[PDB]
Amino acid sequence: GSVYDAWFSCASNQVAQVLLTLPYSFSQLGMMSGILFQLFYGLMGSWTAYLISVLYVEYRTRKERENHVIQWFEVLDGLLGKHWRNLGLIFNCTFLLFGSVIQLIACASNIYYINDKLDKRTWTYIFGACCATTVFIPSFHNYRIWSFLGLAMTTYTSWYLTIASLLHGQAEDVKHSGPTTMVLYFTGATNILYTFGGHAVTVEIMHAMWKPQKFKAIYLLATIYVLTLTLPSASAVYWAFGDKLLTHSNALSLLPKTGFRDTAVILMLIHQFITFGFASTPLYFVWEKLIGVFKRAMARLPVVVPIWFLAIIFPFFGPINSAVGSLLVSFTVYIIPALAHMLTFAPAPSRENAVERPPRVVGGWMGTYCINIFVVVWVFVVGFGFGGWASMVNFVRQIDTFGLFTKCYQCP
Ligand SMILES: O=C(O)Cc1c[nH]c2ccccc12
Repeated sequence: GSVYDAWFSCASNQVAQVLLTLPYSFSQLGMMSGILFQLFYGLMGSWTAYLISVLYVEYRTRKERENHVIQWFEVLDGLLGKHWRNLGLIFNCTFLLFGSVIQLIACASNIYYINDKLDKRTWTYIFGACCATTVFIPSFHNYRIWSFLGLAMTTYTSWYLTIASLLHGQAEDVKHSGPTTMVLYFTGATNILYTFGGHAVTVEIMHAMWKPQKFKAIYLLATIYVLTLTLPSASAVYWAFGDKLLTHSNALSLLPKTGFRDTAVILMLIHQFITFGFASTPLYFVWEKLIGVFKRAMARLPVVVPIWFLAIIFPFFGPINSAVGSLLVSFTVYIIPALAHMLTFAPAPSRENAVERPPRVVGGWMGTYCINIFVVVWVFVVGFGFGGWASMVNFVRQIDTFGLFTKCYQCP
Protein backbone atom coordinates (compact mmCIF):
# COMPACT_ATOMS: atom_id res chain seq x y z
CA GLY A 1 0.00 0.00 0.00
CA SER A 2 1.15 3.50 -0.88
CA VAL A 3 1.60 6.25 1.70
CA TYR A 4 -1.44 8.08 0.31
CA ASP A 5 -3.54 4.91 0.48
CA ALA A 6 -3.15 4.82 4.27
CA TRP A 7 -4.26 8.45 4.57
CA PHE A 8 -7.53 7.32 2.97
CA SER A 9 -7.72 4.58 5.62
CA CYS A 10 -7.07 6.76 8.68
CA ALA A 11 -9.68 9.21 7.34
CA SER A 12 -12.27 6.52 6.52
CA ASN A 13 -11.63 4.45 9.66
CA GLN A 14 -12.34 7.70 11.53
CA VAL A 15 -15.82 9.16 12.08
CA ALA A 16 -18.39 6.98 10.32
CA GLN A 17 -21.56 7.19 12.40
CA VAL A 18 -20.46 9.51 15.22
CA LEU A 19 -20.45 12.23 12.56
CA LEU A 20 -24.24 12.19 12.91
CA THR A 21 -24.07 12.18 16.72
CA LEU A 22 -21.60 15.05 17.15
CA PRO A 23 -24.28 17.79 16.78
CA TYR A 24 -26.19 16.05 19.57
CA SER A 25 -23.02 16.16 21.68
CA PHE A 26 -22.56 19.93 21.33
CA SER A 27 -26.06 20.49 22.69
CA GLN A 28 -24.73 18.94 25.91
CA LEU A 29 -21.35 20.75 25.86
CA GLY A 30 -22.09 24.04 24.13
CA MET A 31 -20.44 25.37 21.01
CA MET A 32 -17.38 26.69 22.85
CA SER A 33 -16.56 23.55 24.83
CA GLY A 34 -17.52 21.45 21.81
CA ILE A 35 -14.91 23.05 19.57
CA LEU A 36 -12.21 22.88 22.25
CA PHE A 37 -12.75 19.19 23.02
CA GLN A 38 -12.48 18.15 19.37
CA LEU A 39 -9.22 20.07 19.08
CA PHE A 40 -8.12 18.81 22.50
CA TYR A 41 -8.85 15.14 21.79
CA GLY A 42 -7.94 15.56 18.12
CA LEU A 43 -4.38 16.37 19.15
CA MET A 44 -4.34 13.77 21.92
CA GLY A 45 -5.89 11.23 19.57
CA SER A 46 -3.22 12.08 17.00
CA TRP A 47 -0.56 11.96 19.74
CA THR A 48 -1.50 8.44 20.84
CA ALA A 49 -1.29 7.22 17.24
CA TYR A 50 2.34 8.33 17.37
CA LEU A 51 2.75 6.27 20.55
CA ILE A 52 1.31 3.25 18.73
CA SER A 53 3.64 4.06 15.81
CA VAL A 54 6.92 4.10 17.74
CA LEU A 55 5.87 0.93 19.58
CA TYR A 56 5.21 -0.90 16.30
CA VAL A 57 8.55 0.21 14.84
CA GLU A 58 10.31 -0.93 18.02
CA TYR A 59 8.58 -4.32 17.91
CA ARG A 60 9.32 -5.03 14.25
CA THR A 61 12.95 -3.91 14.48
CA ARG A 62 13.59 -6.08 17.54
CA LYS A 63 11.87 -9.03 15.83
CA GLU A 64 13.53 -8.50 12.44
CA ARG A 65 17.00 -8.54 14.02
CA GLU A 66 16.20 -11.98 15.49
CA ASN A 67 6.34 -12.46 8.67
CA HIS A 68 3.07 -11.32 7.09
CA VAL A 69 0.75 -9.69 9.67
CA ILE A 70 1.13 -7.90 13.01
CA GLN A 71 -1.54 -6.66 15.41
CA TRP A 72 -1.73 -4.76 18.69
CA PHE A 73 -2.22 -7.82 20.91
CA GLU A 74 1.09 -9.14 19.52
CA VAL A 75 3.16 -5.94 19.76
CA LEU A 76 2.42 -5.82 23.49
CA ASP A 77 3.44 -9.48 23.79
CA GLY A 78 6.89 -8.88 22.31
CA LEU A 79 7.58 -5.73 24.33
CA LEU A 80 5.79 -6.25 27.66
CA GLY A 81 5.16 -10.00 27.93
CA LYS A 82 2.02 -12.08 27.59
CA HIS A 83 0.28 -10.35 30.51
CA TRP A 84 -0.24 -7.25 28.37
CA ARG A 85 -1.19 -9.47 25.42
CA ASN A 86 -4.24 -10.67 27.34
CA LEU A 87 -4.90 -7.11 28.51
CA GLY A 88 -4.76 -5.67 25.00
CA LEU A 89 -6.63 -8.57 23.41
CA ILE A 90 -9.61 -8.38 25.79
CA PHE A 91 -9.99 -4.60 25.59
CA ASN A 92 -9.68 -4.57 21.80
CA CYS A 93 -12.14 -7.43 21.28
CA THR A 94 -14.57 -5.91 23.80
CA PHE A 95 -14.36 -2.58 21.95
CA LEU A 96 -14.95 -4.32 18.60
CA LEU A 97 -18.01 -6.16 19.92
CA PHE A 98 -19.61 -2.92 21.10
CA GLY A 99 -18.02 -0.88 18.32
CA SER A 100 -19.60 -3.28 15.84
CA VAL A 101 -22.92 -3.03 17.70
CA ILE A 102 -22.90 0.75 17.29
CA GLN A 103 -22.70 0.32 13.52
CA LEU A 104 -25.72 -2.00 13.56
CA ILE A 105 -27.66 0.49 15.69
CA ALA A 106 -26.61 3.34 13.39
CA CYS A 107 -27.56 1.42 10.24
CA ALA A 108 -31.02 0.67 11.61
CA SER A 109 -31.41 4.28 12.78
CA ASN A 110 -30.36 5.86 9.48
CA ILE A 111 -32.52 3.64 7.27
CA TYR A 112 -35.57 4.63 9.32
CA TYR A 113 -35.12 8.21 8.11
CA ILE A 114 -35.67 7.29 4.45
CA ASN A 115 -38.35 4.59 4.98
CA ASP A 116 -40.29 5.20 8.19
CA LYS A 117 -42.98 2.61 7.38
CA LEU A 118 -41.01 0.15 9.55
CA ASP A 119 -39.92 0.98 13.08
CA LYS A 120 -36.25 1.28 13.98
CA ARG A 121 -36.26 -1.94 16.01
CA THR A 122 -37.63 -3.85 13.02
CA TRP A 123 -34.93 -2.32 10.83
CA THR A 124 -32.46 -3.85 13.28
CA TYR A 125 -33.88 -7.26 12.33
CA ILE A 126 -33.57 -6.60 8.60
CA PHE A 127 -30.12 -5.00 8.84
CA GLY A 128 -29.07 -7.48 11.53
CA ALA A 129 -29.45 -10.28 8.99
CA CYS A 130 -27.80 -8.09 6.34
CA CYS A 131 -24.99 -7.55 8.87
CA ALA A 132 -24.92 -11.20 9.95
CA THR A 133 -24.11 -12.21 6.36
CA THR A 134 -20.62 -10.81 7.02
CA VAL A 135 -19.83 -14.32 8.29
CA PHE A 136 -20.05 -15.43 4.63
CA ILE A 137 -16.98 -13.37 3.64
CA PRO A 138 -13.45 -14.68 4.38
CA SER A 139 -12.12 -11.24 5.36
CA PHE A 140 -12.21 -7.50 4.61
CA HIS A 141 -8.53 -6.70 5.24
CA ASN A 142 -7.87 -7.58 1.59
CA TYR A 143 -10.22 -4.75 0.51
CA ARG A 144 -8.71 -1.91 2.56
CA ILE A 145 -7.54 -0.19 -0.63
CA TRP A 146 -11.11 0.95 -1.45
CA SER A 147 -11.04 3.36 1.52
CA PHE A 148 -11.18 6.33 -0.88
CA LEU A 149 -14.91 5.62 -1.26
CA GLY A 150 -15.46 5.77 2.49
CA LEU A 151 -13.83 9.19 2.62
CA ALA A 152 -16.19 10.40 -0.12
CA MET A 153 -19.23 9.02 1.71
CA THR A 154 -18.17 10.73 4.94
CA THR A 155 -17.06 13.90 3.13
CA TYR A 156 -20.44 14.40 1.45
CA THR A 157 -22.43 13.77 4.63
CA SER A 158 -20.35 16.19 6.71
CA TRP A 159 -20.67 18.94 4.09
CA TYR A 160 -24.41 18.30 3.75
CA LEU A 161 -25.00 18.64 7.49
CA THR A 162 -23.32 22.05 7.67
CA ILE A 163 -24.68 23.36 4.36
CA ALA A 164 -28.19 22.05 4.99
CA SER A 165 -28.23 23.51 8.51
CA LEU A 166 -27.03 26.90 7.27
CA LEU A 167 -29.68 26.97 4.54
CA HIS A 168 -32.35 25.83 7.00
CA GLY A 169 -31.54 28.71 9.34
CA GLN A 170 -32.41 29.04 13.02
CA ALA A 171 -35.74 30.37 14.28
CA GLU A 172 -37.22 32.01 17.36
CA ASP A 173 -37.82 28.68 19.11
CA VAL A 174 -34.11 27.84 18.80
CA LYS A 175 -32.22 28.22 22.08
CA HIS A 176 -28.69 27.36 23.23
CA SER A 177 -28.63 26.58 26.96
CA GLY A 178 -25.09 25.19 26.83
CA PRO A 179 -23.86 23.10 29.77
CA THR A 180 -27.11 22.73 31.69
CA THR A 181 -25.94 19.79 33.82
CA MET A 182 -22.71 17.92 34.51
CA VAL A 183 -24.28 14.56 33.62
CA LEU A 184 -25.00 15.82 30.11
CA TYR A 185 -21.76 17.80 29.83
CA PHE A 186 -19.46 14.86 30.54
CA THR A 187 -21.62 12.57 28.40
CA GLY A 188 -20.99 14.85 25.43
CA ALA A 189 -17.27 15.09 26.17
CA THR A 190 -17.15 11.28 26.09
CA ASN A 191 -18.66 11.23 22.59
CA ILE A 192 -15.78 13.42 21.41
CA LEU A 193 -13.34 11.13 23.23
CA TYR A 194 -14.95 8.15 21.48
CA THR A 195 -14.63 10.01 18.18
CA PHE A 196 -10.83 10.26 18.12
CA GLY A 197 -7.87 8.08 18.99
CA GLY A 198 -7.23 5.57 16.21
CA HIS A 199 -9.84 2.91 17.02
CA ALA A 200 -7.21 0.29 17.88
CA VAL A 201 -6.57 -0.62 14.23
CA THR A 202 -3.77 1.92 13.83
CA VAL A 203 -1.15 -0.85 14.04
CA GLU A 204 -2.52 -2.89 11.11
CA ILE A 205 -2.43 0.09 8.74
CA MET A 206 1.29 0.72 9.26
CA HIS A 207 2.24 -2.84 8.29
CA ALA A 208 0.93 -2.24 4.74
CA MET A 209 3.26 0.69 3.97
CA TRP A 210 6.48 0.57 2.01
CA LYS A 211 7.87 2.71 4.85
CA PRO A 212 5.89 2.53 8.11
CA GLN A 213 8.18 5.07 9.81
CA LYS A 214 6.39 8.16 8.45
CA PHE A 215 2.91 7.08 9.62
CA LYS A 216 3.05 9.43 12.61
CA ALA A 217 2.99 12.40 10.22
CA ILE A 218 0.30 10.87 7.99
CA TYR A 219 -2.15 10.39 10.86
CA LEU A 220 -1.77 14.02 11.95
CA LEU A 221 -2.76 15.12 8.45
CA ALA A 222 -5.54 12.52 8.57
CA THR A 223 -6.82 13.93 11.87
CA ILE A 224 -6.63 17.50 10.53
CA TYR A 225 -8.96 16.51 7.68
CA VAL A 226 -11.34 14.87 10.15
CA LEU A 227 -11.55 18.10 12.13
CA THR A 228 -12.58 19.75 8.86
CA LEU A 229 -15.41 17.20 8.71
CA THR A 230 -16.55 17.44 12.34
CA LEU A 231 -15.98 21.06 13.42
CA PRO A 232 -18.23 22.69 10.76
CA SER A 233 -20.89 19.96 10.61
CA ALA A 234 -21.36 19.78 14.38
CA SER A 235 -21.01 23.54 14.91
CA ALA A 236 -23.44 24.42 12.11
CA VAL A 237 -26.11 21.85 13.00
CA TYR A 238 -26.06 22.96 16.64
CA TRP A 239 -26.35 26.61 15.59
CA ALA A 240 -29.37 25.91 13.38
CA PHE A 241 -31.30 23.72 15.85
CA GLY A 242 -29.73 24.40 19.25
CA ASP A 243 -31.18 22.54 22.21
CA LYS A 244 -33.68 20.69 20.00
CA LEU A 245 -30.84 18.24 19.31
CA LEU A 246 -30.98 16.99 22.91
CA THR A 247 -34.04 14.85 22.07
CA HIS A 248 -32.73 14.05 18.54
CA SER A 249 -29.49 12.07 18.66
CA ASN A 250 -29.35 11.63 14.86
CA ALA A 251 -28.82 14.94 13.07
CA LEU A 252 -30.70 13.68 9.99
CA SER A 253 -33.92 13.55 12.03
CA LEU A 254 -34.02 17.37 12.23
CA LEU A 255 -32.98 18.35 8.71
CA PRO A 256 -35.91 18.52 6.24
CA LYS A 257 -36.61 15.43 4.17
CA THR A 258 -35.13 15.90 0.70
CA GLY A 259 -33.45 13.99 -2.09
CA PHE A 260 -30.09 15.22 -0.81
CA ARG A 261 -30.94 13.90 2.66
CA ASP A 262 -31.78 10.52 1.13
CA THR A 263 -28.30 10.50 -0.42
CA ALA A 264 -26.74 11.11 3.00
CA VAL A 265 -28.47 8.03 4.41
CA ILE A 266 -27.76 5.83 1.38
CA LEU A 267 -24.07 6.76 1.23
CA MET A 268 -23.73 6.66 5.02
CA LEU A 269 -25.48 3.29 5.27
CA ILE A 270 -22.91 1.72 2.94
CA HIS A 271 -20.03 3.28 4.89
CA GLN A 272 -21.36 1.86 8.17
CA PHE A 273 -22.01 -1.64 6.80
CA ILE A 274 -18.45 -1.75 5.50
CA THR A 275 -17.24 -0.27 8.79
CA PHE A 276 -19.25 -3.06 10.46
CA GLY A 277 -17.31 -5.65 8.45
CA PHE A 278 -14.09 -3.87 9.39
CA ALA A 279 -14.84 -3.98 13.15
CA SER A 280 -15.99 -7.62 13.06
CA THR A 281 -13.51 -9.31 10.70
CA PRO A 282 -10.92 -9.22 13.54
CA LEU A 283 -13.50 -10.70 15.90
CA TYR A 284 -14.14 -13.62 13.52
CA PHE A 285 -10.37 -14.25 13.49
CA VAL A 286 -9.83 -14.35 17.26
CA TRP A 287 -13.09 -16.24 17.72
CA GLU A 288 -12.23 -18.95 15.18
CA LYS A 289 -8.72 -19.32 16.63
CA LEU A 290 -10.12 -19.70 20.15
CA ILE A 291 -12.49 -22.49 19.06
CA GLY A 292 -9.71 -24.05 16.97
CA VAL A 293 -11.57 -23.88 13.65
CA PHE A 294 -19.41 -23.33 4.45
CA LYS A 295 -18.08 -25.18 7.49
CA ARG A 296 -16.27 -22.07 8.81
CA ALA A 297 -18.46 -19.19 7.62
CA MET A 298 -21.59 -20.44 9.38
CA ALA A 299 -19.55 -21.13 12.53
CA ARG A 300 -18.81 -17.40 12.87
CA LEU A 301 -22.50 -16.64 13.50
CA PRO A 302 -22.29 -17.26 17.29
CA VAL A 303 -20.32 -14.01 17.50
CA VAL A 304 -23.11 -12.17 15.69
CA VAL A 305 -25.87 -13.26 18.11
CA PRO A 306 -24.51 -10.93 20.83
CA ILE A 307 -24.42 -8.13 18.24
CA TRP A 308 -28.12 -8.61 17.49
CA PHE A 309 -29.08 -8.80 21.16
CA LEU A 310 -27.13 -5.71 22.21
CA ALA A 311 -28.21 -3.78 19.11
CA ILE A 312 -31.88 -4.57 19.79
CA ILE A 313 -31.97 -4.40 23.60
CA PHE A 314 -30.02 -1.10 23.59
CA PRO A 315 -30.79 0.78 20.35
CA PHE A 316 -29.70 3.99 22.12
CA PHE A 317 -27.90 5.44 19.12
CA GLY A 318 -26.58 8.55 20.86
CA PRO A 319 -25.93 7.59 24.48
CA ILE A 320 -24.31 4.27 23.53
CA ASN A 321 -21.43 6.13 21.85
CA SER A 322 -20.59 7.60 25.26
CA ALA A 323 -21.11 4.31 27.09
CA VAL A 324 -18.52 2.63 24.86
CA GLY A 325 -16.31 5.72 24.87
CA SER A 326 -15.84 6.11 28.61
CA LEU A 327 -15.39 2.44 29.55
CA LEU A 328 -13.67 0.90 26.50
CA VAL A 329 -12.18 3.54 24.17
CA SER A 330 -10.75 5.44 27.14
CA PHE A 331 -8.80 2.29 28.08
CA THR A 332 -8.28 0.77 24.61
CA VAL A 333 -7.15 3.75 22.52
CA TYR A 334 -5.78 6.26 25.05
CA ILE A 335 -4.53 4.69 28.28
CA ILE A 336 -3.09 1.33 27.19
CA PRO A 337 -1.22 2.79 24.18
CA ALA A 338 0.15 5.34 26.69
CA LEU A 339 1.03 2.97 29.53
CA ALA A 340 2.74 0.54 27.15
CA HIS A 341 5.01 3.27 25.78
CA MET A 342 6.02 4.27 29.31
CA LEU A 343 6.62 0.69 30.48
CA THR A 344 8.60 -0.46 27.43
CA PHE A 345 11.06 2.47 27.56
CA ALA A 346 11.31 2.55 31.36
CA PRO A 347 14.64 0.62 31.45
CA ALA A 348 17.63 2.79 30.62
CA PRO A 349 19.14 0.41 28.00
CA SER A 350 15.82 0.24 26.13
CA ARG A 351 15.39 4.02 26.22
CA GLU A 352 18.95 4.85 25.13
CA ASN A 353 18.95 2.12 22.47
CA ALA A 354 15.50 3.10 21.18
CA VAL A 355 15.10 2.54 17.44
CA GLU A 356 13.45 5.95 16.91
CA ARG A 357 14.36 8.99 18.98
CA PRO A 358 11.67 11.08 20.72
CA PRO A 359 10.57 14.38 19.19
CA ARG A 360 12.81 17.38 19.75
CA VAL A 361 9.87 19.80 19.95
CA VAL A 362 8.18 17.82 22.74
CA GLY A 363 11.42 17.89 24.74
CA GLY A 364 12.95 14.44 24.52
CA TRP A 365 12.09 11.61 26.87
CA MET A 366 11.28 14.05 29.68
CA GLY A 367 8.61 15.69 27.54
CA THR A 368 7.27 12.40 26.21
CA TYR A 369 6.84 10.87 29.67
CA CYS A 370 5.25 14.06 31.02
CA ILE A 371 2.73 14.08 28.15
CA ASN A 372 2.05 10.36 28.54
CA ILE A 373 1.42 10.83 32.27
CA PHE A 374 -1.03 13.61 31.42
CA VAL A 375 -2.82 11.39 28.88
CA VAL A 376 -3.27 8.62 31.45
CA VAL A 377 -4.27 11.01 34.24
CA TRP A 378 -6.65 13.10 32.14
CA VAL A 379 -8.40 10.20 30.40
CA PHE A 380 -8.56 8.06 33.55
CA VAL A 381 -10.23 10.79 35.61
CA VAL A 382 -12.19 12.70 32.97
CA GLY A 383 -12.46 10.07 30.23
CA PHE A 384 -13.29 7.14 32.51
CA GLY A 385 -14.00 8.59 35.96
CA PHE A 386 -16.34 11.48 35.21
CA GLY A 387 -17.17 10.30 31.70
CA GLY A 388 -18.03 6.77 32.80
CA TRP A 389 -20.35 7.88 35.59
CA ALA A 390 -22.00 10.61 33.53
CA SER A 391 -22.37 8.29 30.54
CA MET A 392 -23.81 5.45 32.64
CA VAL A 393 -26.29 7.58 34.58
CA ASN A 394 -27.30 9.10 31.24
CA PHE A 395 -27.41 5.63 29.67
CA VAL A 396 -29.71 4.16 32.33
CA ARG A 397 -31.94 7.22 31.99
CA GLN A 398 -32.71 5.94 28.49
CA ILE A 399 -34.07 2.71 29.99
CA ASP A 400 -36.56 4.66 32.09
CA THR A 401 -37.44 6.99 29.21
CA PHE A 402 -37.77 4.40 26.42
CA GLY A 403 -37.72 1.03 28.19
CA LEU A 404 -35.90 -2.21 27.48
CA PHE A 405 -36.20 -3.49 23.90
CA THR A 406 -37.79 -0.17 22.92
CA LYS A 407 -39.73 -0.35 19.66
CA CYS A 408 -38.27 2.94 18.41
CA TYR A 409 -35.75 5.40 19.83
CA GLN A 410 -36.27 9.19 19.80
CA CYS A 411 -38.77 9.07 16.95
CA PRO A 412 -41.94 11.24 16.83
O1 LIG B 1 -15.12 5.87 14.79
C1 LIG B 1 -16.28 5.40 14.84
O2 LIG B 1 -17.33 6.08 14.79
C2 LIG B 1 -16.43 3.89 14.96
C3 LIG B 1 -15.48 3.13 14.08
C4 LIG B 1 -15.05 3.47 12.83
N1 LIG B 1 -14.19 2.52 12.35
C5 LIG B 1 -14.04 1.53 13.29
C6 LIG B 1 -13.29 0.37 13.27
C7 LIG B 1 -13.33 -0.47 14.37
C8 LIG B 1 -14.11 -0.14 15.48
C9 LIG B 1 -14.87 1.02 15.49
C10 LIG B 1 -14.84 1.88 14.40
